[PDB]
Amino acid sequence: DGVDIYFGMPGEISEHEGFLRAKMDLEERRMRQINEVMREWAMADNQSKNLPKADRQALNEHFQSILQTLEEQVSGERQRLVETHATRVIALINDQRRAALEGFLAALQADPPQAERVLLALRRYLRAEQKEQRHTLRHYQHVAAVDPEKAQQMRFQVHTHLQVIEERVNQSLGLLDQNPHLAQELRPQIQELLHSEH
Amino acid sequence: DGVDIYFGMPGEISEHEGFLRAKMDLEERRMRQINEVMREWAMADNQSKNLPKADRQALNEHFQSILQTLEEQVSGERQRLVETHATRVIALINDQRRAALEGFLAALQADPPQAERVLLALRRYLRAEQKEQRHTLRHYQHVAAVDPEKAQQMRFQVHTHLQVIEERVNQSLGLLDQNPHLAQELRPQIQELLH
Repeated sequence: DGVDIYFGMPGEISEHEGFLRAKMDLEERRMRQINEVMREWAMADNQSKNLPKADRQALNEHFQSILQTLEEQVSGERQRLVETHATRVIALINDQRRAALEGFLAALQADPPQAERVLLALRRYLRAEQKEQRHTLRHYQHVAAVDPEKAQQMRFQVHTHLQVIEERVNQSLGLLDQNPHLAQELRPQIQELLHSEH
Repeated sequence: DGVDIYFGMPGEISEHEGFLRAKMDLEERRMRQINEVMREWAMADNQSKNLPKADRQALNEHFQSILQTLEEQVSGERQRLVETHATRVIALINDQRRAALEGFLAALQADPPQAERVLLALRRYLRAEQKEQRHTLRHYQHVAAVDPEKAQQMRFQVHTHLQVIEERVNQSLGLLDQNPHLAQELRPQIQELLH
């Protein structure tokens, strides 16, 4: 129990499928609980006509309240599932960007620098940044699609994050410019990369 | 093009895969649009770093206005996609229930009525009602999960719809008990199924 949670999900399971799986398990679990409550409600409701006013009242009050509690648990649970998943998606994206930066740096500091190795290490870093950019855009797009007031409030933050990504890209291309010969030789390929990743 | 719209989605593509595909296409489309505006805003920033304060402001309002409009389009669009899809899912559930009911009745009213046929038709019908029940429960579960405020207004409707479904199942089994012999024959298998 406390042990299985330590080991977590087996490696053969991606965060994405693990997330969907968890989401479906909870969907099914809650559907059964709702059904059980609705069934109990129907049973009791069938006897309502032969009850005194006060008992009739305490009876509807009873089920409305149980459903209130269940609605709160379903909602609180989804919120927890969504946060856990969003946090992990973001961390992976950040981890991959950092790993790719390290690799690009090593290629640059090699004695001597191999154009093809530098271009590929850079490509990987740019793709890590494209992934982060798409993540930012998709998140905003999702909020706008389902919640307008929140979209408006995050507008500037999206713009800012996109400028941070743009600056990391320029900073990386600046690292490549400390080796003129190399930069000139790779400019045409890098331009193609920057265009397609847009 | 009005022609392609007429032909619509190939019959082989389910309403589910068609929906997800449309949703993804719109996701990608809006993401590109949003990125285009963000780039212009970023660019307009740099090509204005040496201008007046009030002009840098007027430029901010301008892009925020453009985004306010895009957010509204993205929202109305999702609203339409969702409405269309929900409407088709419900209609298909009703069409399937009715088709299964007709098959059950055809098997029952056959001459003579064959046990094994009536039994398979009954299962298909019960499964159709099971699908409708799950749809009702899932819709409620979903609204509670992502929009608990509006869940409270659904309580009575779900309660009612669930009883409608149960009552329909009981009426249909009643079509069976209307033929004493056949009812006796299938009596034990009918029992196992209920669970």
